[PDB]
Amino acid sequence: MKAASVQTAATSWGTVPSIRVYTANNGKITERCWDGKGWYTGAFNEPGDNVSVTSWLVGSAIHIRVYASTGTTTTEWCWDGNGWTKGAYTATN
Amino acid sequence: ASVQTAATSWGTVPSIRVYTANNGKITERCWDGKGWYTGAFNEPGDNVSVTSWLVGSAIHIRVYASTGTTTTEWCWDGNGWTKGAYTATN
Amino acid sequence: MKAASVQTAATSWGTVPSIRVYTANNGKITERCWDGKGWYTGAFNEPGDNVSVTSWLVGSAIHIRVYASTGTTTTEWCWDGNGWTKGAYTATN
Ligand SMILES: O=S(=O)(O)c1cc2c(O)c(c1)Cc1cc(S(=O)(=O)O)cc(c1O)Cc1cc(S(=O)(=O)O)cc(c1O)Cc1cc(S(=O)(=O)O)cc(c1O)C2
Ligand SMILES: O=S(=O)(O)c1cc2c(O)c(c1)Cc1cc(S(=O)(=O)O)cc(c1O)Cc1cc(S(=O)(=O)O)cc(c1O)Cc1cc(S(=O)(=O)O)cc(c1O)C2
Ligand SMILES: OC[C@@]1(O)OC[C@@H](O)[C@@H](O)[C@@H]1O
Ligand SMILES: OC[C@@]1(O)OC[C@@H](O)[C@@H](O)[C@@H]1O
Ligand SMILES: OC[C@@]1(O)OC[C@@H](O)[C@@H](O)[C@@H]1O
Ligand SMILES: OC[C@@]1(O)OC[C@@H](O)[C@@H](O)[C@@H]1O
Ligand SMILES: OC[C@@]1(O)OC[C@@H](O)[C@@H](O)[C@@H]1O
Ligand SMILES: OC[C@@]1(O)OC[C@@H](O)[C@@H](O)[C@@H]1O
Repeated sequence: MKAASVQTAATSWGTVPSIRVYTANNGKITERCWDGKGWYTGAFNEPGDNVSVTSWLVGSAIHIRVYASTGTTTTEWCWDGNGWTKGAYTATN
Repeated sequence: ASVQTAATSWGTVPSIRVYTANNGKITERCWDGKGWYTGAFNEPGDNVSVTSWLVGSAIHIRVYASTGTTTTEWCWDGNGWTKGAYTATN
Repeated sequence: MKAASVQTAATSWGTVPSIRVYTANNGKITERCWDGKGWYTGAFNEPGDNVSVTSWLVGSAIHIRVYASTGTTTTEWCWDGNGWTKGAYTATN
């Protein structure tokens, strides 16, 4: 397809800080990461036309949730330290 | 091309709120650590963003619902959703 | 064509609180601000069809990152206490 304009979502944590920026582009969401020393590409790569994100700390451990939507189906993807796993989020859109 | 979403979270449980704009209406799904359920937020909007903050242990949520060039702010402050003072000149 | 629905992004900090709302409208992003005493127009004004935002505190100092996208080009804008400056962010494409 052709990407008219991409759509991003962003989250951050700590004081360095760490930042994650998710970009929905041509039905694919990819991730860019900053941990204080340059931007690099993250492991998140899942389908989606629209993305939102939230994150929180448990102690010094980061937890990230990415809500990826295509059509009326939103899939939650979870980062809890050991790879991206599909979460329990469901909606009836 | 799809529904549009916005998400916020608070605490360490955590609580999460996910807002979805679909065909002109924004609805809300909630996580408080024990399963997803539908929340009380239901207002018009084609586009949505959200932010939230804690005062002590109390949560305050602001949802920015946009239709055309008009953005309406909706406020949760512990007892129902009320319209906020936000305006813009778009 | 009639102007399509605007797209917004929001961040907040502290307990007053301070809130910043960014609106992408007809290719331009503007900013509205709240710090407890009425909404007002902020200094941020840059091109973009899409906007996302994140912010974090270092002590009392707020740091804001706005991701403004036009086409497939995302520009990061940085607030670190004294004016907006362009950040190092580049995307995968
Ligand atoms: O159905 S698709 O999404 O695959 C599609 C592919 C192409 C298309 O040309 C179009 C759709 C139609 C079309 C849409 C738009 S938009 O909806 O406003 O984005 C714009 C154009 C257009 O032909 C005009 C146009 C603009 C530009 S740009 O100003 O540089 O972004 C480039 C092109 C355009 O045709 C060339 C072009 C690039 C691309 S690329 O995949 O982005 O390289 C695909 C297609 C192209 O015609 C080939
Ligand atoms: O096609 S739409 O469903 O978006 C539509 C909604 C409304 C409409 O009145 C029209 C279309 C017709 C219309 C078309 C055009 S044109 O296509 O650009 O020539 C222009 C107008 C118009 O009413 C005039 C107009 C423009 C604008 S602005 O471009 O955003 O400044 C706003 C309005 C206009 O009447 C007010 C308005 C707002 C809204 S909103 O969605 O609540 O913001 C809906 C409708 C409105 O008429 C109600
Ligand atoms: O250190 C990089 C990384 O592991 O950080 C956590 C998540 O953002 C992952 O997708 C990403 O690859
Ligand atoms: O650990 C994963 C999980 O339980 O985290 C909290 C929520 O995001 C849930 O939807 C998700 O499945
Ligand atoms: O526990 C559910 C609830 O009361 O939480 C706070 C707000 O998100 C409300 O819309 C929602 O119904
Ligand atoms: O208590 C509601 C309110 O004052 O909260 C702070 C801002 O969100 C204002 O727009 C809003 O009217
Ligand atoms: O007090 C307003 C202001 O300085 O707050 C920080 C940034 O949001 C600036 O763009 C904005 O003008
Ligand atoms: O001080 C600016 C900067 O270094 O802050 C951290 C990241 O946002 C970088 O992209 C950015 O250039």
